[PDB]
Amino acid sequence: LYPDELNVSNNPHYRPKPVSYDSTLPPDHIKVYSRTLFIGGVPLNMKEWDLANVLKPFAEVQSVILNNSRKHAFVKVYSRHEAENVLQNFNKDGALPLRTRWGVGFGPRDCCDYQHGYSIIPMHRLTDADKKWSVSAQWGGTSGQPLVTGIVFEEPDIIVGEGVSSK
Repeated sequence: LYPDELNVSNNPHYRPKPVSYDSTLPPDHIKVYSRTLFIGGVPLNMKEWDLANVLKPFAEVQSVILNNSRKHAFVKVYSRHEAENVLQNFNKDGALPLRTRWGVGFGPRDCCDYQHGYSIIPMHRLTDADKKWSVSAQWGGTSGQPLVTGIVFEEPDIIVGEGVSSK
C-alpha cells in the first residue's frame, strides 16, 4: 500500500496500538474497542469533508461513510483515545444538529455494548478475514500478536476486497 496508508512514525497519522489481556473474558472471547462513531442529523448541505473538518479539533478522521438521504454517517477515527475525545467534547453546545454516539465498526452488532463502545466477541463469530485483519491491520489490531482468550485491542482496519466480515 502507499506510505500514507502505513501506520509508521514518519506518517503524521501514526498511532500506538495498545494491546492488553483481560482474565474476566469468557473462554474463546476477545474484547475490541470501537474507533467508529455514529453521527445522525447530518445536514443535507454537509458532505464527507465537512464532517472530517468539523471533527478535526478533537480527532483525525480515517474514513467516513455518509448516507446523505438518511442524514447519518459512520466515522472511523485513527485511535480510540480520539474517539472518546469526540464523545466527551465535540458539539457540547448543540451548535450543530449532529448527534454523536458509539458505532460498531468491527464484529457482530449484537456483541457491542453501545454505552461504552466495545464488543466482547466469541472467536467463532469472527470470519477468517476478521481474524487476519485483527492481527495484520495498520491501525488498531494486535500488531502480529495472535488472537487468544482474553486479548483486548482497538478496532482493526478492514479491507473491502479481501473477505466477508461478521459485521
